[PDB]
Amino acid sequence: GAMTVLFEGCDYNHWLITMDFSKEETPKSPEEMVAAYEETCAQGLGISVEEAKQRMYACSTTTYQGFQAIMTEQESEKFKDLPGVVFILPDSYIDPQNKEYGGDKYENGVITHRP
Amino acid sequence: GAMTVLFEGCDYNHWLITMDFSKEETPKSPEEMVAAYEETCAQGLGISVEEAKQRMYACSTTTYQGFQAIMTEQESEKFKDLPGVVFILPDSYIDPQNKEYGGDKYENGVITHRP
Amino acid sequence: GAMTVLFEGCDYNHWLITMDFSKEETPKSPEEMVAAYEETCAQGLGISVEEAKQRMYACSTTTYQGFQAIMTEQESEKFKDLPGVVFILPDSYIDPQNKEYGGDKYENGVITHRP
Amino acid sequence: GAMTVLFEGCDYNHWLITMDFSKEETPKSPEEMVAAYEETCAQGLGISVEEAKQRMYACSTTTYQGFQAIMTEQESEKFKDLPGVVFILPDSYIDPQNKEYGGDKYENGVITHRP
Repeated sequence: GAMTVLFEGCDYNHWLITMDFSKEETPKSPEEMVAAYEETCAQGLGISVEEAKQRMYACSTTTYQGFQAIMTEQESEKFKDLPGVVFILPDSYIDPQNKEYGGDKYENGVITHRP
Repeated sequence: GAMTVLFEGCDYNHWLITMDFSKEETPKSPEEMVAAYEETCAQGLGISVEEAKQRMYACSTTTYQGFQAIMTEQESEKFKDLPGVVFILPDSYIDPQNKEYGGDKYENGVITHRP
Repeated sequence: GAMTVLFEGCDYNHWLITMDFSKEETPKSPEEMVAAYEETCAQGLGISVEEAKQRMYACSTTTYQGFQAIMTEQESEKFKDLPGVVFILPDSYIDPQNKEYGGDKYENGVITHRP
Repeated sequence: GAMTVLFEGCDYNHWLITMDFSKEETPKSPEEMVAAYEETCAQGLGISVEEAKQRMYACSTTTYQGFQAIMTEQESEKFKDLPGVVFILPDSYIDPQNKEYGGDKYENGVITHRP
């Protein structure tokens, strides 16, 4: 109808994607793991690798093995079909008070390790 | 991937649909509003009125004017195009401890006023 | 842990609250219904009617009988034991692409009948 | 009021909790990581180990390093303060048609590997 209010659930725009490197014949190096995050981000979002790098803002190869990127919830669903993907999940603050996500910083294709 | 775990959020299978009867020139009676709930539920789900009456579990013509039925989110979306529909919303327990929804109980057309 | 990522579900900051006036002796005028919305909003937020008027942004006395205000989930929860409150639900757009909520527009007590 | 229906978002009772074993000079064996899952579960739920093992239904030391257990959202929030916890999130089906969670099956200390 003209007055219809259809419920619209809230959504998420920060997403964490983990990957499975445990079955590799030869274990990937940390930089090889990050290269694979970049390629998977581009494959899932369907953009250039340079474009995918500007969407990513953090990743880890230690505490966990995954990356974090700005994307819509609809975009996050595109990763369900990809090889090696484990968790697709909204990112949440490790420091809610300071509004900081966890992992190492990833900015402009450059990794900054964080303790 | 084979072990992908996609977070989609949880699903709702109980839906409240409220109706606007404020614009018709002839004000409807209680049983006339309930008859309109049944026909709206049938039209929106694409099923017979006899079947829609089995899906419905509560309604009101006093506290509110609307009805509640078991359906999926994909099904409830289709009510957005029907005349007179106001709110389409996941239903919630009036009495969470006893897992009770609000409104009058509706049992295949037999209606019991909630104390 | 210092690297714990606790899931933070998404939330809602626009809330629709409907009212039951069916039981009352003499049916309320539209202006009386709107005054009831302001008193209820003030009580649920724990503030004055003057302050609550600034939080409201829409209401209806026809299509539905309720008001809409900006508030958090924790604030919306405080309406649950107020007299005559029926539904407490997140507000959603009647026109999603244009980001417009439904009902009549409400700005500090001045209502604009939305055609 | 007696008719108030407060929008209850849907609640989660299946939770995934991952762990950080990356700091240890000598990495933990699979059996040591599983034993650490049981100890974390008991400590986070505030229950005995035997009671905690009853709540657990799946885990991994390979694809990911974590366990999944029945618990309320209020209970999972308590793991945010335990050492070595990384993710706390609601579990989701790897196969939505069969309603099966991922990871190896855990039944009270018995692990059945599932590919």
